[PDB]
Amino acid sequence: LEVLFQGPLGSEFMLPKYAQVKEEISSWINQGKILPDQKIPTENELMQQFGVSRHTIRKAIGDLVSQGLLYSVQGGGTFVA
Amino acid sequence: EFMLPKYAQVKEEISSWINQGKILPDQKIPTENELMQQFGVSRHTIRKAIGDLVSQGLLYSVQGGGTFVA
DNA sequence: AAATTTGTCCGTACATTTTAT
DNA sequence: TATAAAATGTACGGACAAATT
Ligand SMILES: [Ca+2]
Repeated sequence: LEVLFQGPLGSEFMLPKYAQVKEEISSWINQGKILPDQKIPTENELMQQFGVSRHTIRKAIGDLVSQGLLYSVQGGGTFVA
Repeated sequence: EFMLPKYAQVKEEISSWINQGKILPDQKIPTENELMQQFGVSRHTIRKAIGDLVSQGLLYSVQGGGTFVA
């Protein structure tokens, strides 16, 4: 289970949920907790572990894919690039 | 096939508008609601199309302002 | 100040592709 | 070899929030 700082907005520190998810996943990649061509957790698992909607998870992941950090295979999973 | 998902057809048409110079840089494209009406699709589909085009650098958005050709 | 417009977040349903039985 | 289950993709709907007009 990973935590969301969840501070509304206006203070300098707050990020939308999808951005906090992106940061955590990017962090796994950067710290080498996941290696290229290895599968990250499924969308359902990420939903449970982060406590957010499938939409939010897909937004984070989609951003990361368009960044080049990840790639997805329909029906297979999502992997570090 | 010839088939493309709806968000991709929307992307093609907006890109087409920009490529043919029908809208110049820093000019505003139609609103999300006008696009939903014109294409006959959901706000979600429109936002997917636009978001893809923003991420590839063809467009930029301003919350409360509109979406513009880059 | 009100209305408009984009941003975030959530829910459902079904299709498509891969993976497990 | 064939079926089911699992996992991602598309599409849709709603409610509020934030920023501009
Ligand atoms: Ca406005």
